[PDB]
Amino acid sequence: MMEQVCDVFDIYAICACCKVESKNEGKKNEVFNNYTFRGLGNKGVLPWKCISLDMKYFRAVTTYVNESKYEKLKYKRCKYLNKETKKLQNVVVMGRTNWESIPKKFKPLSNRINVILSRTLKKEDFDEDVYIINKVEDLIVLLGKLNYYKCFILGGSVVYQEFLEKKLIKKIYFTRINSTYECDVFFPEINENEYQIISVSDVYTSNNTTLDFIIYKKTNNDDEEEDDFVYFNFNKEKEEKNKNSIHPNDFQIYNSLKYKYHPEYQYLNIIYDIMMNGNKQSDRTGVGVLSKFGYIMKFDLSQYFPLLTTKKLFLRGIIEELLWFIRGETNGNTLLNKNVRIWEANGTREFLDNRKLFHREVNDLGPIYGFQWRHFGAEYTNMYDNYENKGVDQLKNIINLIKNDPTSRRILLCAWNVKDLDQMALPPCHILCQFYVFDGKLSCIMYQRSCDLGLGVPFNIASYSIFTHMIAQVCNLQPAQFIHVLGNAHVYNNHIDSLKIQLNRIPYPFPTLKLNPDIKNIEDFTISDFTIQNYVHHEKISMDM
Amino acid sequence: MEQVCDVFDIYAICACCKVESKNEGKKNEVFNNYTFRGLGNKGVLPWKCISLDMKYFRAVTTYVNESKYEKLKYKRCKYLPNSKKLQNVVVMGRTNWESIPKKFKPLSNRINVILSRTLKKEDFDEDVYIINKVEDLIVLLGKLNYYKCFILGGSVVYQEFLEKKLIKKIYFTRINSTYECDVFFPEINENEYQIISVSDVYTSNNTTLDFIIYKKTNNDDEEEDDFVYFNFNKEKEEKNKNSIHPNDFQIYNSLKYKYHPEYQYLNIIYDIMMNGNKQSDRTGVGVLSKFGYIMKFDLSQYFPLLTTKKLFLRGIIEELLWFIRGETNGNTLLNKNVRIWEANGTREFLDNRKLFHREVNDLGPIYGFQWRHFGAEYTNMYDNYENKGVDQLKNIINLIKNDPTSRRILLCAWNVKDLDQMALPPCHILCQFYVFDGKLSCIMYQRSCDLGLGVPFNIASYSIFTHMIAQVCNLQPAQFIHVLGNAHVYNNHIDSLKIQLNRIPYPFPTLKLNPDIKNIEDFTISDFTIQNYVHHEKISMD
Ligand SMILES: NC(=O)C1=CN([C@@H]2O[C@H](COP(=O)(O)OP(=O)(O)OC[C@H]3O[C@@H](n4cnc5c(N)ncnc54)[C@H](OP(=O)(O)O)[C@@H]3O)[C@@H](O)[C@H]2O)C=CC1
Ligand SMILES: NC(=O)C1=CN([C@@H]2O[C@H](COP(=O)(O)OP(=O)(O)OC[C@H]3O[C@@H](n4cnc5c(N)ncnc54)[C@H](OP(=O)(O)O)[C@@H]3O)[C@@H](O)[C@H]2O)C=CC1
Ligand SMILES: COc1ccc(OC)c(CNc2ccc3nc(N)nc(N)c3c2Cl)c1
Ligand SMILES: COc1ccc(OC)c(CNc2ccc3nc(N)nc(N)c3c2Cl)c1
Ligand SMILES: O=c1ccn([C@H]2C[C@H](O)[C@@H](COP(=O)(O)O)O2)c(=O)[nH]1
Ligand SMILES: O=c1ccn([C@H]2C[C@H](O)[C@@H](COP(=O)(O)O)O2)c(=O)[nH]1
Repeated sequence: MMEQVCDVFDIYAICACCKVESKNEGKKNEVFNNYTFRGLGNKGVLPWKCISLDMKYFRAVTTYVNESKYEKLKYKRCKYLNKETKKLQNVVVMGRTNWESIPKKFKPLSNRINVILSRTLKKEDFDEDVYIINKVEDLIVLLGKLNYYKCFILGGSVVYQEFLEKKLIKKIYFTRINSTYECDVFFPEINENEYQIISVSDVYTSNNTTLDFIIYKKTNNDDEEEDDFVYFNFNKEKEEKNKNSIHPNDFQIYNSLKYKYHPEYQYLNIIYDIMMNGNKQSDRTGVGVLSKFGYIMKFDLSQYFPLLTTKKLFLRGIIEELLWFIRGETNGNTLLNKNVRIWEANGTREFLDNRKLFHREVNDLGPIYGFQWRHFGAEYTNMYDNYENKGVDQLKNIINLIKNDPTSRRILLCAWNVKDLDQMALPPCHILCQFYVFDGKLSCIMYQRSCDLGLGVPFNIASYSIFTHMIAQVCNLQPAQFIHVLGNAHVYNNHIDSLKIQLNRIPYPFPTLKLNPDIKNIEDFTISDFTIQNYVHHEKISMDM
Repeated sequence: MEQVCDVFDIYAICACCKVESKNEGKKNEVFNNYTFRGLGNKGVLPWKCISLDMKYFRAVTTYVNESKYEKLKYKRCKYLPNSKKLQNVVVMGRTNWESIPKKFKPLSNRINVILSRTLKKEDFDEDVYIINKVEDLIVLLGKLNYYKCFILGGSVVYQEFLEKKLIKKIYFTRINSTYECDVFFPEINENEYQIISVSDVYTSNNTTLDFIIYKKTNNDDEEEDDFVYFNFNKEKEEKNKNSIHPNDFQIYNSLKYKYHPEYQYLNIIYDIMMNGNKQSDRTGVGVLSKFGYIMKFDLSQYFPLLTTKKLFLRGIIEELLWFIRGETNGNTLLNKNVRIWEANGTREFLDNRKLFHREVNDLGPIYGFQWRHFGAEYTNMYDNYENKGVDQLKNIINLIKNDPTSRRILLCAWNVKDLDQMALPPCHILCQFYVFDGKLSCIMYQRSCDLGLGVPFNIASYSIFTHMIAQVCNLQPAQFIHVLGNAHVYNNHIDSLKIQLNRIPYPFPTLKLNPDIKNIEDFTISDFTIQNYVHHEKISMD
């Protein structure tokens, strides 16, 4: 009915939060909620030294104005005050402490109307072109007399709190710094019943830390080439002809989001597309699946490590497997003895017998990945044989091509050995890896013939990202893009419920990957040379239930 | 100041097909936008029925956006109760009116109007208006409540409405098939009207077609700023890359909507020219390259034979039949005058590959061999490999017929053990097939792609191959998915591609296979026919 202050005057809040230094309740499996990011400052200044990307975003946002949109805002505000009818600027409001924490050479903030809240100080105490007020109410009166686009609360713990309590914030531009720092001041705890995240930005790395930008929003407790657009969609099928019996509320949150730019959405959007338009098919098992054919995902390893955050994932296993491949092993016992059971089910007497591998020893997986990577072509005997210098050593070959013929368009690693397929516990899901080198950067494409979106893919994305880092390092290059190509992409029916829950979880800024820098050979890597940092994630999910 | 067509929104909507050359003039045919002009024949439409165009016709003429009518009203009277429903005015010639079935008459949800000098208002409804001449229309439009005015016209109506510069936009449907006609839509003056949009290509009632738009040449709010914010770190541009001038792509960038499938190919080229990386190559020519692209063609709606330049197919079909037989002898192709593999079989090239003991044109264990004898020991192109190695081609055909849901239906030409013995490693790594509801789809991964010369043929080769497999499996072709690894453009092709990107695609042709061929091994060069292939003139990339 009657407009609210924050809407007429367009008062927004903008901030940057990191992870507080809670000693620990045990870094041993800690819960993560949005409240995880709340570190505002320490000892009167910022907890972190410098994060230029946040500064850049901060300046970009608080200074942008759209001239052509002001006229409409003028009417809004005047009409509200019952009032009939320099370059346009935004207004920034900051508490005294916050103001004093900013280096002289930056004050007053350029191209913005600075406003300062304070009691202890008055106009006489400032030499700068700045407005002083001692009552939040005073700011409202002021906005009514100024010509401005939008009003941002640059904050201060105190300032943020009262503005949220007085419910004067329309939106919260929140920067999530994904690293921990000592802090003495914190951002208020946002009430999800008052505010809900509506947009999540891409993830980036700046000054040794990943970070992203999300937007909280207050919740209710030419024109011709536009008609032509409508025309071209004249054949788009109607509604109630989508493909499956998926309910609306099933993805309430997921669809509430305006901008889903976080990389994890490349994966999540595929899960969604399959659930909405997938094809009903039976499979090698009997569970049945929803499937689509042909997808592609790209991850910028230079800005982050794509370890899904909408659910917990462990990497010790997939790393041991990767190391296991590199060694050219095919002995399933080697993994089991490290308590990794990725290949256990495919090495049992039963499994092997079903594959007509009657004379194969339990856990003797046959000429799979490892063997094909180091000995493609060699006649396979048993997992205990010495295959030294037999078969093509593909791994060695691609690492040499990356080093001495980087522009080669023949740097491929193929595990699909048509001749040995049958002798394998099962044909490889990851067919090949093609490498690309430019300006000292390594990118990698991996084609997957079969993809289990629910359980497999999340691990696959991680595996080949780590492998890219590995190949890149021993080749003296920086990892670039990991492009994942899916062939038969399917979601198992007994997974549909967990994934519905997953698509309604908002992603956290990705973590990072650190390899021991001393390892100069693809072969000398060991489990302790790998370290995942700042992995903020949602609660673990059991797909099968 | 003001121009009538801008105030009253007078548009033209039509559908034209191709007209018989009338057996006169037998040379190598040339095409142009005027190729599509057939309007009608014997008071009726040149064709039996094309429901899709019908659906487009109705949808366009009946569409109305009431929330935008006010602005129009403002503009109209500022120039100059009774309809709970705002509608559009459709002006049609007498003949055209008569030719319309009675059951549909007084075009539902459209303020009907007729041009005639014989029809007397009396014998007509109060609704169905009628006029004495062109100029009289403007008057009725000023005294009415309508959204937009569409000229369903007739050859005469169209002609005049154009000479009198009254048309703003033309919604032209391009019917890609030939019929006999007696009346034809006037030739559009490129200096006055130009295409700004091209739609996706479709197949309706046994013919392909697309929708294009001609434009008269002139010669909420909060998540909006949020969008801008999210671009704060946008490549901080304003610095040209790869030295590619603005106007080099005037026509290409002038288009608003490019939904034609061909743009999937054209856009990749554009992307490589604007952002490709400069690299040297095993040829010393240099290229611009990017890594990882994907294209998708709905084989059920058209055959993706590029139209922005002429492409011949006899060669690539022979190469395909050559693969299916499992041959590795380049002489077979050269004797049919298909020189696709000629350079790869010369003494020099073979010697450069360190294949000093290989006969000229003996390409080694390439595609053919790998498809029917993977794993067999390659000796020479004349040896008998009958039943040696794995016959993958046969296995996937069986997998498609007896285990359609299998996720192991792949044909792989990249045999790591035999790579060095090949005149050269396969560019087309593999093919994966997918089956659902009696439809067949194919994904082909290409490790190296010469966007300028090779990709165009590549797209066609595997599209045809998908058709071939589907048929011998009693399935209908669906999608052909092309995954590009290293995608590059040769520097000496750039100027040619600059010319190409500025050409506007024609609706795609169609591929017809001899229905009698029931086994992959039984196809012959005559079992393939490309129909209705309208294309631009040839271009020599070099
Ligand atoms: N990471 C981020 O994005 C941000 C971090 N910060 C950090 O926060 C810390 C500062 O926060 P904090 O200590 O809470 O200080 P604030 O910046 O909130 O300043 C509090 C002071 O502002 C004044 N004030 C607040 N409300 C009113 C009012 N209604 N009327 C009159 N005066 C008012 C008073 O000044 P007086 O004493 O004169 O009466 C008050 O003591 C710093 O370390 C700074 O670096 C700040 C902004 C953003
Ligand atoms: N493919 C397509 O999109 C279309 C195809 N067609 C086809 O075209 C053929 C009909 O075309 P065509 O012969 O041009 O017929 P039209 O439908 O244009 O009708 C022409 C008649 O309209 C009247 N007329 C024309 N100009 C004027 C004017 N200035 N003032 C008053 N009346 C005027 C005359 O009627 P009068 O005799 O009373 O003076 C005239 O003979 C048919 O076969 C039809 O199927 C028609 C429309 C679209
Ligand atoms: C030019 O402005 C400055 C220069 C240096 C600074 O460090 C002490 C500061 C501190 N303020 C500062 C720094 C970063 C910020 N980042 C965000 N996302 N939001 C803020 N609201 C904000 C603020 Cl207030 C500002
Ligand atoms: C329901 O309306 C109709 C049913 C059948 C018709 O032709 C016999 C017609 C009239 N002819 C007709 C048919 C198709 C058309 N299609 C387009 N893109 N533009 C036209 N201007 C047009 C026209 Cl005039 C209308
Ligand atoms: O790293 C892996 C390993 C396996 N799978 C899945 C794919 C299939 O769901 C199943 C193997 O069945 P086939 O595709 O081979 O039929 O395992 C993955 O998604 N990722
Ligand atoms: O059907 C074909 C055959 C070849 N090529 C191109 C790709 C490369 O430009 C060149 C092969 O050289 P390498 O990439 O292998 O170096 O031939 C195509 O684009 N399409």
